[PDB]
Amino acid sequence: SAKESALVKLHLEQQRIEKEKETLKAELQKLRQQALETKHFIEKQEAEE
Amino acid sequence: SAKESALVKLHLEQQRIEKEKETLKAELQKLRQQALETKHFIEKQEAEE
Repeated sequence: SAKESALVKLHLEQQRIEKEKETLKAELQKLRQQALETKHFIEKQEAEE
Repeated sequence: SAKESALVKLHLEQQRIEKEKETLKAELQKLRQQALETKHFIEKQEAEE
């Protein structure tokens, strides 16, 4: 009974930490998009100046 | 014994995912700082032009 209860809690914890790492990857992709936005306006603006 | 073996396998799995999310958080902070630095440098060149 103790082993199966530990297995169930462990699986739920695994699913929670999987969801957290997926959210962190999504935030990384959004930050990459923001970084690229900043870079191209750097390039436009250096040409302008 | 079988339930204990499954328990330690999922222990290793959750430890791997935890190391992954720590690396993702570190990269997240590293990218956020670069995004903010680029942003205020945008503002600086735009004042110049």
